[PDB]
Amino acid sequence: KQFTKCELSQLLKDIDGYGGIALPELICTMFHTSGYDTQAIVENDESTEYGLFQISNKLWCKSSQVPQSRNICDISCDKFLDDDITDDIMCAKKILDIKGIDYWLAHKALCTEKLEQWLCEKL
Ligand SMILES: [Ca+2]
Repeated sequence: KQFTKCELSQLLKDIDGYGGIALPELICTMFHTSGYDTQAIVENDESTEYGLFQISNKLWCKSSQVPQSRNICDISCDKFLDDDITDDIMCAKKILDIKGIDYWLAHKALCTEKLEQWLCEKL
């Protein structure tokens, strides 16, 4: 499923401030990383990242590609490729707790300016 900005804003409203991250910053982050697509798959050399939150099999979920993964979110990675982002959010919260926003942004200055652009203005 490909969400719109305003759709995700409604779904994610309650996570605003979690780990000290503002909603617009998170929406910005998701745009850059998955384009708001629940089915996004990015394959790297030694790991794959899945879904809206681009959750990696290296540490976070169980996949046959990386048998030794710690599987911190205690879930099969296929769960991050469906249309229900509930479990995705559960795992993203763990990521925010442990790694923070730099899991996604890697210490780059992305999503630091004009954050109001990421708000839903339509309703
Ligand atoms: Ca899911």
